[PDB]
Amino acid sequence: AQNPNCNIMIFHPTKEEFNDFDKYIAYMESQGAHRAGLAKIIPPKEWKARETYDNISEILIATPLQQVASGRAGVFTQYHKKKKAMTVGEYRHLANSKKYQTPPHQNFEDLERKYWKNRIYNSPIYGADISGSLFDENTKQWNLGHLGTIQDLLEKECGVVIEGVNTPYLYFGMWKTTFAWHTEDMDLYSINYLHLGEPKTWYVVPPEHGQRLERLARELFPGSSRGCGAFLRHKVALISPTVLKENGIPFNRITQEAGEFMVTFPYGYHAGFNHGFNCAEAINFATPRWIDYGKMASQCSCGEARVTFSMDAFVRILQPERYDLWKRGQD
Ligand SMILES: O=C(O)CNC(=O)C(=O)O
Ligand SMILES: [Mg+2]
Ligand code: NI
Ligand SMILES: [Zn+2]
Repeated sequence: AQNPNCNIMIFHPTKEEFNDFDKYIAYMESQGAHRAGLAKIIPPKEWKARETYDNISEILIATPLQQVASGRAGVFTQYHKKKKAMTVGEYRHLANSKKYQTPPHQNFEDLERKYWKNRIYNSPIYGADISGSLFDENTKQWNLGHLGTIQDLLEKECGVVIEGVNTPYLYFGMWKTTFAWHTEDMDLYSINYLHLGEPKTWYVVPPEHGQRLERLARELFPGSSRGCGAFLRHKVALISPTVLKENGIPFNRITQEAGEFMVTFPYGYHAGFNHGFNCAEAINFATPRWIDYGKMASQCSCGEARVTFSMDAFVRILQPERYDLWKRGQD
């Protein structure tokens, strides 16, 4: 078995290997990359996502989210307070202000220490989940707006034609902006490209051990667990590496820098934080190997997780028993 300790693997495809996206994902899995839940892909040196980032300041962040924490430093939830609209140029200036800017630090490890010590005492503002793309239309390789769609994959594998669309999302971050522990909708893959700015640190639990993280989360968030049998779908809970180590949960960590891709694999729980002002683009995707994970994915039916239009068909076709209850949650 390849990669039996479930380490995060880093790949350096050549420009020739960067042509065929599906083939390269299947290659990475042949080497065991999926066992970690997360992989890094460094693009060939010839490749670029677009020519420059000099003209992005007028993108609108219609609903910036202030991430307010509750709990203790290593075990907390966050809620998202909606703020007034602002442009990316306005948000960049805010991220760089004395109130929000990255503190002085020695290296990524010192910054990580500072994040876990101090995150809860601040409420950073995240421009998350903005439909759109920063890939030039002429970028032919690993263009996250030109991937094969999940609906087309389901149709190719299973023969059923379904409604729905699959488009990318932009994320504008600042110091301490946080992504809570989650797997993707329907335990899909994700791919995330860091277009510009400061790094993003990731934590990940191997898919084969995801239920260990879930059992810890039920212990640590006991009211949330009684409220919903899949409350991590709410994407609000944080657990630090120190707490994971104290409870024996297998995980790994890695820092993504500008110009790098990350792939999350089906049922790979992940969480993390931004180091400073940045912009990432991400989208979900599927392969043949995903289908079985989609059939088994948990679902939130309490009403909190409220998701996209396109998830309807995935539930309806892959999980017809759960369909009725899940749809009641969505309505
Ligand atoms: O970058 C972020 O805030 C969160 N991204 C992801 O969870 C992802 O790409 O799957
Ligand atoms: Mg602009
Ligand atoms: Ni994710
Ligand atoms: Zn729920």
